[PDB]
Amino acid sequence: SHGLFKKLGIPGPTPLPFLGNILSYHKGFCMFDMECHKKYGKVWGFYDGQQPVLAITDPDMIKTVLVKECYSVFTNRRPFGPVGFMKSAISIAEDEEWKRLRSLLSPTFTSGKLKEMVPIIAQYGDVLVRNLRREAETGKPVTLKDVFGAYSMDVITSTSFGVNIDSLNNPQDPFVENTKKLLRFDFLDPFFLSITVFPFLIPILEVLNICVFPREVTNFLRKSVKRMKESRLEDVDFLQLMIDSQNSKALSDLELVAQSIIFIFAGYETTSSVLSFIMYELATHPDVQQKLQEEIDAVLPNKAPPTYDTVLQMEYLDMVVNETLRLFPIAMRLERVCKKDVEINGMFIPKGVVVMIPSYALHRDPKYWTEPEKFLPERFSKKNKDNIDPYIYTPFGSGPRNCIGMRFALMNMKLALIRVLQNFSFKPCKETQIPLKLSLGGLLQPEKPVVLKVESR
Amino acid sequence: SHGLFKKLGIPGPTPLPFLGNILSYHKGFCMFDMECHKKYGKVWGFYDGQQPVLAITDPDMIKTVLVKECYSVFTNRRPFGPVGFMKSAISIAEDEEWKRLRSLLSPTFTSGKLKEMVPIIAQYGDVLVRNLRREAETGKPVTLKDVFGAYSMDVITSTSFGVNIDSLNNPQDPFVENTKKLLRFDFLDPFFLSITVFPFLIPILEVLNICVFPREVTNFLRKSVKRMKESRLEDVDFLQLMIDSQNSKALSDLELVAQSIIFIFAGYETTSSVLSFIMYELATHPDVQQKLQEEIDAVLPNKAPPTYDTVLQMEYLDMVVNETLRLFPIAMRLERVCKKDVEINGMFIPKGVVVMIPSYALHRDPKYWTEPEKFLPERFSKKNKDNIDPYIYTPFGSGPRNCIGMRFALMNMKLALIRVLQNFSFKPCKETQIPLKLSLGGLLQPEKPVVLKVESR
Amino acid sequence: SHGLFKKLGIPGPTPLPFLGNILSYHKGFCMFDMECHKKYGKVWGFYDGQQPVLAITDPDMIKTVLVKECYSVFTNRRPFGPVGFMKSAISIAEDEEWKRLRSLLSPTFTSGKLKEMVPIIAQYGDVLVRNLRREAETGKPVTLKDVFGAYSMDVITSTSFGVNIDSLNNPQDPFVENTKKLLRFDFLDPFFLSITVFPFLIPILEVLNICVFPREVTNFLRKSVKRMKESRLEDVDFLQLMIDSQNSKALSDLELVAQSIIFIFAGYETTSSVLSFIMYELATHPDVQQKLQEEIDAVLPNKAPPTYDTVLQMEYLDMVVNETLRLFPIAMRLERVCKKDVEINGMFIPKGVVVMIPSYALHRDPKYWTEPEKFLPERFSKKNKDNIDPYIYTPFGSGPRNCIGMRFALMNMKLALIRVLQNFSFKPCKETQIPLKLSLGGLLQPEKPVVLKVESR
Amino acid sequence: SHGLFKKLGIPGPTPLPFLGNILSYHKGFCMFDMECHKKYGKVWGFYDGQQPVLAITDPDMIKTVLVKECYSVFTNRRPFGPVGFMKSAISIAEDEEWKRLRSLLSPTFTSGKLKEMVPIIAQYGDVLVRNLRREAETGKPVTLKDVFGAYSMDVITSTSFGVNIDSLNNPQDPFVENTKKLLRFDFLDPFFLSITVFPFLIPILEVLNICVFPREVTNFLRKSVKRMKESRLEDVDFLQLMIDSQNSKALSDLELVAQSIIFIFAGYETTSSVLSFIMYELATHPDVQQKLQEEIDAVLPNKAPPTYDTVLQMEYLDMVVNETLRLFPIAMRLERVCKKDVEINGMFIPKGVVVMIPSYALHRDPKYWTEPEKFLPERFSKKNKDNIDPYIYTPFGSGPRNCIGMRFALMNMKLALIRVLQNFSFKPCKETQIPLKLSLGGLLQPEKPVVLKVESR
Ligand code: HEM
Ligand code: HEM
Ligand code: HEM
Ligand code: HEM
Ligand SMILES: CC(C)(C)OC(=O)NCCSC[C@H](NC1CCCC1)C(=O)NCc1cccnc1
Repeated sequence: SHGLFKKLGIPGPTPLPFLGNILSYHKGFCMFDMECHKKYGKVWGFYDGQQPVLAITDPDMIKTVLVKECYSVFTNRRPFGPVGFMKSAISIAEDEEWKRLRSLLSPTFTSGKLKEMVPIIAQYGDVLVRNLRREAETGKPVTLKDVFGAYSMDVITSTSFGVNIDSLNNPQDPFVENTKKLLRFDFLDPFFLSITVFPFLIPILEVLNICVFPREVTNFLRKSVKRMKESRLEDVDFLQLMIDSQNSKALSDLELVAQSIIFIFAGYETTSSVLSFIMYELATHPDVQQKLQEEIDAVLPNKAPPTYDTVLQMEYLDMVVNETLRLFPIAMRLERVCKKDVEINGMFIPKGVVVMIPSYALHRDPKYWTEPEKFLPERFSKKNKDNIDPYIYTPFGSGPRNCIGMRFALMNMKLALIRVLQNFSFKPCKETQIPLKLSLGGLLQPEKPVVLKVESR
Repeated sequence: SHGLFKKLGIPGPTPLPFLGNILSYHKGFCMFDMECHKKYGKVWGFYDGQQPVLAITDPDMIKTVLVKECYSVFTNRRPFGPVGFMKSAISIAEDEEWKRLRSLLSPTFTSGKLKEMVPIIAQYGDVLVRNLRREAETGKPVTLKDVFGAYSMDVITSTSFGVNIDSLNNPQDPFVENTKKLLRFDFLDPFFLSITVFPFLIPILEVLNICVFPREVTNFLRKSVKRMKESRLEDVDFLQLMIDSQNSKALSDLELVAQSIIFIFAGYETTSSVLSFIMYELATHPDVQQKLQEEIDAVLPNKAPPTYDTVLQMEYLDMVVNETLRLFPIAMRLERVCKKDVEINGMFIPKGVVVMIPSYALHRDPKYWTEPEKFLPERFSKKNKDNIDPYIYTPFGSGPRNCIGMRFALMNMKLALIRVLQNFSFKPCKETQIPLKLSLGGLLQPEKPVVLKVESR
Repeated sequence: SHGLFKKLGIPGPTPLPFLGNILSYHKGFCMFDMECHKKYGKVWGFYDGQQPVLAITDPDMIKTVLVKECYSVFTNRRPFGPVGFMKSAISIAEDEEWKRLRSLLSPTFTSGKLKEMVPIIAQYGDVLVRNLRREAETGKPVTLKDVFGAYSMDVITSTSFGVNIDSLNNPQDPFVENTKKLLRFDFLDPFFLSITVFPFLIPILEVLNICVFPREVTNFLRKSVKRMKESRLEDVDFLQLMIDSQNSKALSDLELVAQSIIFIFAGYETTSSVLSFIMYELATHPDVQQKLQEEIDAVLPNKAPPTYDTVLQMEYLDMVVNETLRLFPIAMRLERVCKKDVEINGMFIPKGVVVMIPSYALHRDPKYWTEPEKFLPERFSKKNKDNIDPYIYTPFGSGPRNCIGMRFALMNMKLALIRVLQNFSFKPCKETQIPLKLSLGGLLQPEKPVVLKVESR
Repeated sequence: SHGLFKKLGIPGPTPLPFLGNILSYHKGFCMFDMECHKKYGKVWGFYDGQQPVLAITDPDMIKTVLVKECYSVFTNRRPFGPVGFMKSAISIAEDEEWKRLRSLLSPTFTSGKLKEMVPIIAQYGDVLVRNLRREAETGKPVTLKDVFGAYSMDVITSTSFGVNIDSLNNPQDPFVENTKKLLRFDFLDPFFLSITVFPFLIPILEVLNICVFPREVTNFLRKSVKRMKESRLEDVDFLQLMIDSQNSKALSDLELVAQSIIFIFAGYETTSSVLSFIMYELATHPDVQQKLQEEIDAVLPNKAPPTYDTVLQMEYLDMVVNETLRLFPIAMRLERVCKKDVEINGMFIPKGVVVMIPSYALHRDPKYWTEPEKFLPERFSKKNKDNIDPYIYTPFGSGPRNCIGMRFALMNMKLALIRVLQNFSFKPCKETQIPLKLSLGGLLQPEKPVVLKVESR
């Protein structure tokens, strides 16, 4: 099985027996990917165990994979481990169950439904401020991922189930506890590496009701939901929206529980981690932070409360957000299984091959980005934003399987940043890691957690 | 997983934990199936481990499965174990590789190509006679499966590769040895039962290059073929026909080796075992045997050599053959995986369910057959043959995945039977098992091997 | 493998393929064991999967197993699953690592060291009272396992590491949280039953650093200990005692962490569950409760604080405790692997066979106990205590591998019961389950949790 | 687990994750071992998967392992795969079953019993001659392993069961066929390498009655023996000797079948392969061959038939044999599992570590052997034989677990060589591989099979 790329005249690094090239993940996906791109060119291959994975960096080729032949050929992502009933979550589901599921949950994420969610996310914007000011009034360096974790959790709890907790001060609410265990997967920790070497063991685990989702969190929420379900039934949030949907092919109950869980998992560490990357960049580029605080005050004078419309109004805000995702695209890669022997843009792809787009590397490619490591929001000026290829810059992926939660993720984050910058300024501490070193692990996240000083305006 | 049939209001026997109903295979597939049909009605379910298997006996419903929605829904059979490169044999291949493969091998089985193969199969008809007469001249009771095994092997060797061995007298020819190990699979022996309980182990075995096809036989033939291939290339048989085919999507070389192997496996014990069932029936119904010997002598007077055309000429011959397959349909069941949630003839079939047609039981069903256990060829008289439902009587299955080798199997067998009955008469011995008890195992085959007395006409 | 007992002329129930007799655990170990004893006699066998397990109820035979040939033949218990570094905990360790470990931890459990621990366990006796009175003053039915759980945890935290938490009011102390997850193992839950059917999977799990001890609790305590270790080093409890021991074959650090963990696991739900069984019995036998409260007040007048010496002073106290363990011997069984072909008291035991003593059943055997189901403490009167066979009554097992923590467990429990009965009386509620039904699961524990009314004296 | 040798300050090559150093077996055990010895010194370690294996080359240390603490510590060899009932063969059995089994089979291999076997092995010496002369009279280059295979098989068949076949001319005798499949194990073929990486899969295989001994050969012999057993019972060979032994702790029947099988496996390819190595050396050192033919003719004039006593009479014969085993010690390594934490000759060996003696390398060590690659029988002259350390030269191992079949193996081989050299001379062909390259695989055997010219004296 290790001769496939050698036969198709595709270049790449040499796979050791059983391991493939996984030993080369010792500097993380990102670094490996950047190195590979440099050595091998526009396309290359490698092996995750016996799994062949082919990399591609041609925007046209990418578009065909992610848009054109999405339905016919490149419809699903790669399996990664045992999942139990979470087999039915949309980000995991495959082919027709997916298309079906994608349909039942899309109206939930309209610009319409989203404009309705704005006042709630706004209320926890406030709760954030109060908590921050408590630390700002006690001149003690702040850990963002905490305060932001607390926030991002606060907004999920309230927008998916309408449970309204100040998780930062109520860390020990059972509803807060279980949900905090739903953290992004380290695909380079002991366990998943083994799965990569012995995927033949995945079935043995499924048959043991072992799941990568801790059996206790899921069981907590399954019943939590079936309570909420039958407390609102009968007597505005994602659950409501999903309960309304199965009031017609219609969403099953366990299906409904599954999605709910994934929304938490999806929004939680991601909204948290991204907000952290942005405060780091703002504090190490004080000019940008000033330019922002002034735009914010112009649209929203007297520290006016942001709205759905005043948010899309702000352009330097969108630029700062976008540039950050360029430097830190927390998905790192996009991936699709090739379900048929196909030929796309002149290249034969055999079946079962996993096709991969190395986002991190591309967002940091000198051939598309002047001074790529530098933090320069002006790349996204309405003057230069046009020059940017949508299939090189893909922080939310692209095509029928792009991030369903993108509009929501972007607003969530911006509503926070405004209210925060309306009130404080963020200054580097001595214990602040400048320049931020990235984790050599399997998540896009800082080597050392970001600590900053905060001051009241 | 064991609640599926209970939910769909389908009846059946209660599955024990992990085993399902496999413990009920202690009297073999056939008996279990007959019992089930009687208890539970027109449709029922059971579990091979965790695998749900639904039985169906409505001819309409059957037709939809085997013909109508063959391509869309019910395209493949159930996996059964580790297969290695034999993954590419047609009877094993799935979906598009299958349709493709089915296409490249069909012209090989035309009435045209078959009429060309007749003189070769005829030559080993002769070799059979000589061997039989040696035993007939030495009044020693004969074991058919041997003499017939020897024959059926002789015809394969010669029709697939043109190697011409008298295997009965050359039992120790390397080409004869390897090929005799390709015997039908006992799906109720220790090994396959475990596979049924731990299908999650199948992948562990594949990854150990362990295959249910002994790694030595296959390796013998792979190279045997790549010799023949390059001895004829360059300087009438199935190999020729397949080599000509890849002289164009065209048949690969290892693909070609795979099919060759399956043709042997397919034709060998089957042509042998069926010919045995027929001699048993003939000898325990001496009237039928006389009626046959007289028809044979009328079409072919002076013991004239049968031809392609004189063979299709013989009608009592076809009746005797057909009735035998009714009583002994060596496939026992037909099976299809349900690849989508579907509804056929008013019944909801969830995905992944294996759908099954219990041939043996149906061929022995009193509601379609008067005195079913009795051996009465007149059921297939051109007068009554019309009254027989093609979707109740299915010894070669039906629809796009029916037995590719049916015409060939039927002629093979008839060419033998004529030449044999032209010369001898077969009389029961005292050591003959009357009435023939069927094996309680996982193959349709006699409990005790068939021994008969043979006399020269 | 399933023919072993059939060959040795030992009776028992018939094992199904792969499962053995595990299907007969549907009414729990206890019931199965009681039934078996009745049907089959003094000795019998059955199969946990392919594992042969032989039961024995002859006190002599038992003594040989648990005492005489302990070292030579019956030294270890049966493996049960993947354990990681907890392979080194004493209750799990085998043979020479065990004997060694047993030696390094025994001085920790002297009558000497124990008399020193009495004032600390006394302080949380007090904390218990206050908490109870809060519920007693608010006439709301009380759940014992909670209040007692809280207590039993309080005493462990303080006696193993000197951390002093009121866990009932501090439920959300990180030290309290992790440790509450160390609960007795349900050997009849989905997971362990599978392990019993596929013990061949245990090694696959070990090789995945999966452990039946949640990898987070253990990792919390490993470092927690290595802090305490290096905070006391340098600047009375089990840790001290173990740190002093490795200040010499001497206790390693990870070895030390392992034992610490097992002491928690051991003492926690056990001290809790037993105290619960006793309050149930006391409240459904009000006479006994009065007789006790009067003995307590005689030794300790003016609600005097109990001491080590006033505790061993109390005889009706010991009787009540003992009788409870008769009815509820929370270990249920004792077990030893037979490491050699041996013959003990006239019976040939082949190697690898697990030998078992069915405590629950024996403690409830009419041939040794008049009215066994009845609760009658007088069985243990210094007059009748003599008539009781130590190898029929074994709540703490017996011999070199008996419960290392017995003296400590007994004092712990009695110190609680005195202080509690000194202050309140416990009366059945309407929601109280009379008579207590036992869990049909794999732990000795009540079907419904015990709720009682509590009143201030 | 990969840090063990690093901790004990033992040197060696760096293990990759999961594989250990197995990738370094690409030039075979022998080469790896020679390289290691050179780099790392007198002792070193490496990992076969996760299995630590420590090498040792100090003769004293070796003696302690193989003799002194054999019983107490280093009693068994390493498991290698699934074995089924062959678990009971002596070379596989462990600890007390071994000691027992070793005792019941030792009297079978006395100098006494051996002197009785000499005339039978002599008769097939003759059959060899006739076959050789047929090739010698038809000047066609000869393949030794064949003719010798044929011989070595002939002598086993006759000495273990008294079945008397000329296997070279009867290649197709069922008794000859099955037994020829019992060939030495390639511990570097796909299968065993996987076992080395996933030893956790060995139990899954055992539970599938899969055995590294083909289930058909063993089943053939099991019944073959139980026939012979009951044909001689009732109405001189190893079977007789074992049947007599169980006529007394006494040999069971399946136990008996197991040993019989191992004797075949043991003697077959080994006697064959060694005889081949010797003819190669003789023909590439024509001087030695002449010196031998003259000694042979002196003890046995007029081509007199060798006897037990005339065989031990011949000293250049013993020298030639011995030197060959120096250059080609077909066991390659000796191995013992360390069953306890021990310290031997100043070195701490933790438990479970496999201890290894690299025979091949040591026999070719310049520090003990002048011109080691050269073939010089005079090393074993009764003058220099004294200077040779028995714990450096170990072709049959040493100590309580040395080759049980050594006396027999040596006589077998010498009886052949005499009768052969009495009649022919062996001259290199052009197609002869000079100098013989060794297989880079996992058996000591020539890269290309040895072909020589043979001439009649
Ligand atoms: C900063 C925040 C986020 C970023 C940068 C991000 C990025 C991504 C990316 C790159 C993908 C894969 C797209 C592809 O495969 O082409 C994805 C998938 C997905 N995201 Fe997000 N995402 C974010 C937040 C969220 C949030 C808040 C939700 C809330 C539900 C969400 C729900 C999903 C779902 C359901 C998928 C898989 C869609 C499918 O398979 O049909 N994401 N995201
Ligand atoms: C007495 C002889 C035979 C009988 C009674 C018989 C019967 C059957 C039956 C019932 C099936 C399954 C049909 C279905 O799934 O609906 C089958 C499949 C098949 N048979 Fe035969 N068969 C015979 C001989 C042969 C021979 C001689 C060949 C020679 C190549 C052959 C080749 C095949 C193949 C390739 C399949 C699977 C077809 C596919 O999956 O595309 N069979 N046979
Ligand atoms: C009500 C409380 C308890 C009861 C009824 C109880 C009973 C038992 C029983 C029956 C055994 C098995 C004995 C055998 O195999 O023969 C045992 C083992 C053991 N118990 Fe307890 N036990 C209790 C509490 C404790 C406590 C508080 C500790 C504190 C450390 C403890 C530590 C242990 C250990 C370490 C073993 C295994 C000993 C060894 O394998 O060397 N137990 N217990
Ligand atoms: C040229 C022929 C042979 C050579 C060079 C040879 C060499 C060896 C070696 C080096 C060992 C391992 C010794 C150790 O572990 O220290 C061994 C083991 C063994 N050999 Fe041989 N051997 C030969 C032939 C035979 C024959 C003909 C038999 C006939 C039965 C035999 C039976 C055994 C047995 C049973 C063992 C394992 C002994 C035990 O584990 O108790 N060997 N041999
Ligand atoms: C439906 C089931 C599972 C209950 O039973 C059967 O499969 N019966 C056997 C006949 S269909 C398929 C059969 N296996 C081939 C695919 C797997 C390996 C070879 C076969 O076709 N083998 C060659 C063959 C056999 C008999 C008739 N024709 C061809």
